[PDB]
Amino acid sequence: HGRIELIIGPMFAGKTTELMRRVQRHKHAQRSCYIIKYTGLTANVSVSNLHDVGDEWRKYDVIAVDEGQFFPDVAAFCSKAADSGKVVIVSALDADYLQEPFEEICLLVSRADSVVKLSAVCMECHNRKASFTYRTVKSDERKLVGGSDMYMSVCRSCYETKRNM
Amino acid sequence: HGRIELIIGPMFAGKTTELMRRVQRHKHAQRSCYIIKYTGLTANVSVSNLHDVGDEWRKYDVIAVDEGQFFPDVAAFCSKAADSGKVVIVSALDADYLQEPFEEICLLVSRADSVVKLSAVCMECHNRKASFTYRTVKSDERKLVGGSDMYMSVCRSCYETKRNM
Amino acid sequence: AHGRIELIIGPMFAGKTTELMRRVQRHKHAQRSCYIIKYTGDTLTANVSVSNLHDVGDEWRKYDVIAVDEGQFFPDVAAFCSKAADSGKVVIVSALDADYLQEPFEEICLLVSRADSVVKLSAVCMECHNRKASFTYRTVKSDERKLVGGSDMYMSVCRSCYETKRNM
Amino acid sequence: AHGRIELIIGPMFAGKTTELMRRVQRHKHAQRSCYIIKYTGDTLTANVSVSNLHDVGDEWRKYDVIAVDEGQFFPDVAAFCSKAADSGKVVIVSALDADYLQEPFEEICLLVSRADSVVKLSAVCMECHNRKASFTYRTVKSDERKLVGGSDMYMSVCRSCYETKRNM
Ligand SMILES: CC1CN([C@H]2C[C@H](O)[C@@H](COP(=O)(O)O)O2)C(=O)NC1=O
Ligand SMILES: CC1CN([C@H]2C[C@H](O)[C@@H](COP(=O)(O)O)O2)C(=O)NC1=O
Ligand SMILES: CC1CN([C@H]2C[C@H](O)[C@@H](COP(=O)(O)O)O2)C(=O)NC1=O
Ligand SMILES: CC1CN([C@H]2C[C@H](O)[C@@H](COP(=O)(O)O)O2)C(=O)NC1=O
Ligand SMILES: [Mg+2]
Ligand SMILES: [Mg+2]
Ligand SMILES: [Zn+2]
Ligand SMILES: [Zn+2]
Ligand SMILES: [Zn+2]
Ligand SMILES: [Zn+2]
Repeated sequence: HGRIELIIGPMFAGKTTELMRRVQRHKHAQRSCYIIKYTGLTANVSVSNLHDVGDEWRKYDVIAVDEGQFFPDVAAFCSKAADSGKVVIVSALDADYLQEPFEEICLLVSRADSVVKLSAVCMECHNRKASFTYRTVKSDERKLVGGSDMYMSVCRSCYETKRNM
Repeated sequence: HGRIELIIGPMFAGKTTELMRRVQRHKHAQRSCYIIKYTGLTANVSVSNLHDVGDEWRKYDVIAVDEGQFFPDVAAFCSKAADSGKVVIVSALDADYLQEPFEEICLLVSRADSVVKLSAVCMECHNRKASFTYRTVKSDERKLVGGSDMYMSVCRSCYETKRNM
Repeated sequence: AHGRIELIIGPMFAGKTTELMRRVQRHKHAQRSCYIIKYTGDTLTANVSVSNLHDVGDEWRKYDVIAVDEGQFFPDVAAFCSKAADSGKVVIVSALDADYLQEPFEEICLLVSRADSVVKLSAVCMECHNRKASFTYRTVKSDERKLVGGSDMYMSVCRSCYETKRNM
Repeated sequence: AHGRIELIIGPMFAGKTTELMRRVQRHKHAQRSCYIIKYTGDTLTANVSVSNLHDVGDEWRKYDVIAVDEGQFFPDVAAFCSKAADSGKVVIVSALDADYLQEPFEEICLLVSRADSVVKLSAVCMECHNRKASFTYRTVKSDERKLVGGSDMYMSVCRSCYETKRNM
């Protein structure tokens, strides 16, 4: 019946586009899809906790979760949904800007049927595949919502190089 | 320097979405991308022959070709571009509605650095992964432009079942 | 029931046969019966060496999973695979997609269109040692399309090394 | 120069060690020097069996490519891999991501965040023989987290078989 599919990788890797590619496939076969997004045949919702969705998710064949790393209870939610027979698809960062794991996404790795880690292109050297997200502005807040203004995806050596200067 | 990446699979598998996912990645690293589409940092063109693009493609780092199976000279074009150092990305059907290969895309398989075959979800049984495109209207024209009105993506056994009734 | 065709392609030295046997082993842990077909001129589950698939007869019907190694040597491979997958077998094929001139094996091209799954593996360039390799370069002088051998006669190369070497 | 960490995860019987050796062999065809590290309690390129990575010393610096099998047994694996990849090695690790209770090996979770590449393989469900399997079920009674063994003590299962069996 149910499964969990997980899409990880650094920023700018196209994780959300891949999540939607998959949702679309299911829609062409007349499956009902429920898309959950974060905020500080089809359906959408922006929420800050998966609790706040209630039981609405049970009306759907496929549940998609975007920015899974911002939801504190995401692993338990996905397991509950997959145990009820849903196809659960999650896009998330695996690593924060210090290359430290989001603990909840780690738990999802252990529970997932499928895991794909996408890469980006290094925004520093423009020559290599990038697996890390470097924060270009000086906060020590773990969560800090932003775009290419505040983050770059970089290859391993550019991450190091920048970490010096 | 150059490569060729090929994305294949039946209709409704999200090949064009994957092609664009990849283009977008390159754009975030400030690479210039040139997108070619068929008709009967960025740039677009609809054309019916790759000849009609001329040498415009040389101004770009990345060349993307959508619906590669409609272009008669696509293999030679891609090889020329990759030999000049371009990253060439092609989305195409590998098989026609009779499960017979597009000969030019076969040639691209042999020349590609990378090949991915995406699947769809079976639009007949809604239960299995689909690798074939079944034409639901009665032409014997190989080329016949259309959507879900005239085609379904199906699994192997649904393809057979329908081929009877 | 649910037959399928899985195809593994790529140049020589890419590990295609290893990937094939990885997949077989998975099935074997679940007690699936697996039959492995190799090519006769080529130099423990149920195994046979044949020079065409017709010489296997109907023996393949006794198995859940049929694995075909060096598929490019068999002239009737597409039809065999389709017949087996229509009978409900999982059919797994390892094959070169391209010959040493980068021209396709036509029968494998047919298989691409019939496959549920296609993976193209790469090797590491054996000329420059720096890039992924997608082509096989023949290092001995023969114009015979078929010429069985190993790293004594072939090497896998990246796109620019293939060109460079072709000038010599 | 261009170091990286490649991680192969999935449950038991998924072929992770075979995939690791597939990758090593590719590198070896391009004459890269490859070093293979196995776990000591565990039951030909340069090979060593150790119970932690610190006991390899600096021997790993003599190779282009470092392969670590059963990474979940090594307590210092993330740091070792990062140090090696920062020195320019290609580091390839095979490991269970989850234990028999479906709880993560924390050190492997760290590696996911540090890896350039992560692949999670599946097995075939050894209970129902019909579905892909992502979990390892321990078939003997031990509450020790670490318990070395094979199909004598474990089987890989799909999500519903894991549940079903857990009731017994
Ligand atoms: C690396 C990051 C990213 N972020 C943010 C930046 C973006 O708003 C978001 C990433 O979007 P993504 O999952 O890649 O579509 O998470 C953090 O809050 N903390 C970190 O350490
Ligand atoms: C299976 C097909 C499809 N087509 C068409 C239908 C669509 O216009 C197009 C597929 O779009 P795609 O590459 O999957 O984005 O090709 C044919 O002309 N002949 C065939 O035999
Ligand atoms: C590239 C090749 C390889 N071969 C042979 C050499 C080997 O015997 C066999 C290996 O292919 P494999 O990668 O094992 O499936 O194919 C040819 O006969 N003609 C060619 O053009
Ligand atoms: C699931 C396991 C497996 N193991 C052991 C059993 C095997 O010796 C080893 C195999 O893992 P592999 O798939 O080879 O990397 O890991 C545990 O010690 N604890 C568990 O919870
Ligand atoms: Mg082989
Ligand atoms: Mg192993
Ligand atoms: Zn870089
Ligand atoms: Zn179907
Ligand atoms: Zn080379
Ligand atoms: Zn099962």
